[PDB]
Parts: sequence; structure tokens; C-alpha cells
Amino acid sequence: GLPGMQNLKADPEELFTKLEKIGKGSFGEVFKGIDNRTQKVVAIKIIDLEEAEDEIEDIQQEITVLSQCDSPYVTKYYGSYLKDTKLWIIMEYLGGGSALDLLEPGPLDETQIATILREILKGLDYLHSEKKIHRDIKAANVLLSEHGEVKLADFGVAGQLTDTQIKRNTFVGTPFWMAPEVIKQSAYDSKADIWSLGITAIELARGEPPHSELHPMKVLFLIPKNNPPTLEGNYSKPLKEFVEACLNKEPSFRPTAKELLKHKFILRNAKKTSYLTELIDRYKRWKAEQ
Ligand SMILES: N#Cc1cccc(-c2c[nH]c3ncnc(N4CCOCC4)c23)c1
Ligand SMILES: [Mn+2]
Repeated sequence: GLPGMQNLKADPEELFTKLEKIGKGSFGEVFKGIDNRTQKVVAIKIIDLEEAEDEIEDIQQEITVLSQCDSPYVTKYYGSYLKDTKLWIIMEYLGGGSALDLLEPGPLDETQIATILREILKGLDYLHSEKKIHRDIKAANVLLSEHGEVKLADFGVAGQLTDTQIKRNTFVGTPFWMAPEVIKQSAYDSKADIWSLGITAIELARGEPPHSELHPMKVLFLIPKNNPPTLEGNYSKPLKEFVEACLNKEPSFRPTAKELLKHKFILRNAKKTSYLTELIDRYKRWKAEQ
């Protein structure tokens, strides 16, 4: 039973005008689309189910997790449609670019980094309160609306905790951002997302996560072996400390998302999300001169 799945008589090729490919998600490509009834722009992920086996279970879970989320900090889910062998997953469209794209014209300043991290933390606090774990936190999965609103996307590997299953052990995520306990498949919880947040903070400050120049297989031994990464360069002490707070090998030593919302780096530097339009405009202009 796939949540939000619509009637098979509903033809998504009739209900939506599929436009250009905007990227990829887990299991399929993502396209920009227009909802023909409201004229609102949507993001559509298309999965060829015939081109899949033992992935439908992971596909169902992504949809279930998305459907149970109701937050200004998480991409909205508008239902699923089956067209022959292809599943159309309709999601909220965010036109501002990902935090990673916004890094292309040049570095971010600490106000921008703090603002983005604060909104990610709002999303993480929501998910964690709902006993959900995102598991793929990185700048490419942090999307902005054209107004500067920041939301979490890519629920392809998200997990659910229950009163019976208080911890997860599955190997999921993107190597460079994965927590040591996830890579070693130890019992883990929401603290794994706090480690990925620390890596994301380095990425927002430097433009790339640690070990970015290495093969992802090398990081599978390096992350559990090495001391946790630190933020190197001329960055503020509160920013380096924020990074260090997230990047502790001991998960119980990592603060919760709610606690990090009161970190001095956030409180001293974060500003209204509306200021992020300057970053969106900077990217639009840059793109136009490439
Ligand atoms: N499954 C999933 C998935 C993963 C990551 C992001 C999104 C996504 C939702 N709304 C969007 N609006 C604008 N760009 C978006 N992305 C598409 C992926 O490439 C980058 C640009 C999205 C969906
Ligand atoms: Mn992805």
C-alpha cells in the first residue's frame, strides 16, 4: 500500500506538463513540471519499476516517510501516479537552487552559513521529534525556495524509529557525510544526522566536505579510523566550535538539533531567511554568464 497513490485512470501526462530534467534522486530522475489544474510548478521524480527489483521496498518507504511529514522545513509530497511501468512522485518545487549550487559563484559568508544551518536544524528538530532520521544530509539536499526558505529534500534513505526499534543499523547515505557508527553498521539513531550536519557545515564553509579528493572506498576506512574532521582556515571560533560539537566520534557527545539551535554560532550570526535571496540572485546572474 503506497501512500498518496492516486487512481490509475488519472493520467499524470494529462494532469502535469513534464518539463526539463532538473536532476536525480534515489531510484530515478527529477523533472520540473507544471500542475495543469493550478498552474503551480512541481518537481516530479519518475521511476521505471520494470527497471527495478528489491528497490520497490525502498521506494515505498521514501513515499511513506514523505507522506508522514508536515513541516515548512521538509519538501511537501503531493501524491504518486502510475503510468504504465513508470511511477510519478509529485513533490514541492523549490526554485532557489540547492545550497551546493549557491556555493558555485564563490564562498558563503558566516551570516549565510549560520542562516542555512539554522533552517537545516529546524528541519532536523522536526524529523527527530517525529522519530525519523534523514540519513542523507548534505548541501545538495538542502533546497531553497525563490524567497529564501530552506527545506530538506531527498528522503531516499530516511529511516523510522519505533518504541520497539529504538535504533537502526542499515548502511545508507553518501560516503563523505556518513557518521562513523553508520559506516560500521553499529546501532544508531538521530545523532547520525548531527554528524552529517557537521560535515555539511564544513561543506558550506569550504565548498566541499573533508576527503572530497579521495575515492569513496578510502573514506570507508578513514572515517572510523581518523580523529573527526575539523574546520581549517580563517573561520570564526564559534563556527569551528559548532563543527567540533557535531563531529564527535561518540554520538551521545553530539548535541541534539534543538540544542544546536541555541549554539552561539547560530545566535550570533543567523539572520532572516529573506536575506538569502541575495545568494539566489548571485547564482542566477553567475549562471547567466557561464
Ligand atoms: N527524490 C528526490 C529529490 C532529491 C533532491 C531534490 C529534490 C527536489 C524536490 N523539489 C525540487 N525542486 C527543485 N530542485 C530539486 N532538485 C531535484 C534533484 O536535483 C537537484 C534539484 C528538487 C527531489
Ligand atoms: Mn541524492
